[PDB]
Amino acid sequence: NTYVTPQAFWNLYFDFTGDETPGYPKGKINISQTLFQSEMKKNEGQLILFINSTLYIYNSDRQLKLKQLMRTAPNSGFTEMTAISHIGPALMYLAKIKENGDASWKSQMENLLKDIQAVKVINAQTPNNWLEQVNAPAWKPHLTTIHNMIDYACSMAGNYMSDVLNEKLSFDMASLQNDFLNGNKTYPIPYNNVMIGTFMLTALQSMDQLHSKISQLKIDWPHAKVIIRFVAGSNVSAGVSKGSNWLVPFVQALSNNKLATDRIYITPYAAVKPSLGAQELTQADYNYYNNTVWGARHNRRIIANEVFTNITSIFLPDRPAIPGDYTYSKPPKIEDFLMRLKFSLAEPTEMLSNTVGFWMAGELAEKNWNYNKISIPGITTGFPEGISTYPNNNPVIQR
Amino acid sequence: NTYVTPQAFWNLYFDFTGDETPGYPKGKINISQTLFQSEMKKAQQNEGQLILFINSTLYIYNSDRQLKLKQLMRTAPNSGFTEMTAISHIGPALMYLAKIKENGDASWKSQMENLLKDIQAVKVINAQTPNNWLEQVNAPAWKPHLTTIHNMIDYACSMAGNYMSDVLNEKLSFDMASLQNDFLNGNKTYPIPYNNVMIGTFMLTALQSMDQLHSKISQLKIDWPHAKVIIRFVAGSNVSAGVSKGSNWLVPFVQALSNNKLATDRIYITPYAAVKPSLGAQELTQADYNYYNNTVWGARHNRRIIANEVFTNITSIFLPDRPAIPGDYTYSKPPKIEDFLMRLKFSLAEPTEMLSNTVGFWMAGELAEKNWNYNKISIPGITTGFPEGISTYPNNNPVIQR
Ligand SMILES: [Cl-]
Ligand SMILES: [Cl-]
Ligand SMILES: [Cl-]
Repeated sequence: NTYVTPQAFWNLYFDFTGDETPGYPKGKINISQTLFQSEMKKNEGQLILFINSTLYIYNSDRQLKLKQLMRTAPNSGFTEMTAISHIGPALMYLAKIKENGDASWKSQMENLLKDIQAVKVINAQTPNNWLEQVNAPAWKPHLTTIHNMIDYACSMAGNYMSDVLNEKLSFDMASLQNDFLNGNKTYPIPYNNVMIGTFMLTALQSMDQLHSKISQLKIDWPHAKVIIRFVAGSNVSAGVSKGSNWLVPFVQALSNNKLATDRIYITPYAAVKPSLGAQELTQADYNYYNNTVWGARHNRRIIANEVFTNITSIFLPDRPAIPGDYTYSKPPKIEDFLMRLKFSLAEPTEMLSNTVGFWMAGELAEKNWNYNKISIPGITTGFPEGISTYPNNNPVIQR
Repeated sequence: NTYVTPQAFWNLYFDFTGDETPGYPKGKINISQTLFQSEMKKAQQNEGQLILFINSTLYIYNSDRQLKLKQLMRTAPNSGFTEMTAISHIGPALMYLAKIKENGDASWKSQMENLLKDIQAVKVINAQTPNNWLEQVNAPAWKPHLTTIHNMIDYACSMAGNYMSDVLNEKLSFDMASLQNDFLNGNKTYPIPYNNVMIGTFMLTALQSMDQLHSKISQLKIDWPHAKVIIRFVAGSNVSAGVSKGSNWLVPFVQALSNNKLATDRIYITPYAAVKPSLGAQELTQADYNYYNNTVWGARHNRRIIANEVFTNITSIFLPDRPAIPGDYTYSKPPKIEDFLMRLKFSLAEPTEMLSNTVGFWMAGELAEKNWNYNKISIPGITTGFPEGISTYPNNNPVIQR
């Protein structure tokens, strides 16, 4: 076919849109561009940008106020906390490896037990205990509990693995759940509680570090502009909707609910501009995020509602309240977070941090970031009836 | 701080995960890797076609990394897209001009003068005979309604043109409210609302785009139960839309193509997937193929399998899809034009939505019901939805008086 679109059609097309497309006529200012420039002419806020793994905060004068990496610090206690948490999933994986008839489960569990014994010893080191050296102010009220818990965890998991390898217990998905994950006569606090406790401390550390930094900027929250284009490493399908990104309730918490949720836009296809991260954003890069990205989403919402008043408005629901959410259950159950962990792993839309992210953001908001008043499931709450905290003197690992 | 994580903790950490992370000890086989290895003796394989909606184009690649199909789902050159979208966009353009005026920017007058000039040029080119653009464009799905389509663009130009003329000649007021009452809802001279032109034009755009793909994909041998669908589709500058299945009509459209033989869990919306260099080439590089097939598609699918097969002691959660709303095929068996207007308002206000969601969900369902036979389908804003007393768009429409 030799058919060619008449020029009159392109001229009319380019009158409203196409300004970012190659082929757009050089020199033209279309109706969309006029709109995002008219808004500027006739108290402008901060630009909060979660782009990839970094946070960027820029003021009205295009000056950098904060550049923070969302990546976990080497002195945060993340690796330490996560290593203990992962003992549950590791044992689950080993039960599956056994079911598939792969004998490597025995050698992997032997090494896992050996490495847990080395952790028990290092955790018991005094003075200059690793826990006293970690940068986590929010944990300070519970340092003794955190110590006893890692000790309890190593003792429980170690002696459980020992019993499996010495054939005192059976090994399968069912046995693992009843003999270890749910607890036993010697170790009555379920390992399920240790998994949730450790995750919770990791969420609390991450959120406390961010609140400490963002608080010192004295942001005028009612006028803030929030852009979320956050990528969780290789999870290219997660946190692209507000119900599946705990950064949304977390930012609300930071603002003390003074920032309207409609001022928060998840823009996964927004460009990563060249001057992003510089002390000064270029006017072109600033106008891009402020007007082209944030402004366009905000203006469309206003124009549609102000012009189409004769057309009935549709409202779609948010995702339902599910286990792990702050409001779902009070007090929360440990099983609630286990359910959320499974859901977060299976669902492409979810991040593993959603397991506790939504809960901890709500708790910190409710308790106004006061460490002495917050409850931490798996650390301060969720103990079996009759138990108040993790025991101090725990049996040695018998190999 | 001089703090160093104790080695015992790293050793324990690396026993289960970290195999993809830099810093992972050379030679180690962790528990995740053993599970992966053991499951392979018994996960995701190499067979099945890669169906990739990346930016504006659909790419289909076979197991042998060979290109089977490359089609633009929007902005296809000389396809009726630009022509039809240009007319659809007159409504939003005028809405934007009303806001520019409210903000006290006088540039609305010069932008409207030019908009009116360009609508007059389109009216004339649309009236050309013989060799009318509509008779030349490869749009076989439109063939049953060519006369109606012609009269509608003529009507649209005449209505919008004379409306803008009246505003600039101060015969009418111009604001959000006035625009709705005097133009979008219709007027004494032009009784068919411009709202109907917006639905009609959007409908034809959806129909053309979906028909062109069906014609191309039909000629291919696709093993739908084993297909691997990746959606990283971007509706131009709308950087926040179609990032969830309920806000992307490509999801039901692909289900329709598969004749519901493709499982919805095999469809992943991956907005952060990279646009690889050999994408669009006759042959995808082994690195680029392994990226989309294993790094992108495979990992999402493997995590469903790991959760269900390994976390069997944890109760599963089910979340329903979004409810049916006006503009969905499943919503109203005979659809009302009011439904599409409601969906147009919703699509334009909500950052999660694309304007193509106004009709996309409906047209995918209608086409599927009639087994893609466009001679059997009804088209709201073209064949139906006219004000009481009107059957179609008028033929002789007043000239644009500047
Ligand atoms: Cl980054
Ligand atoms: Cl539908
Ligand atoms: Cl009708």
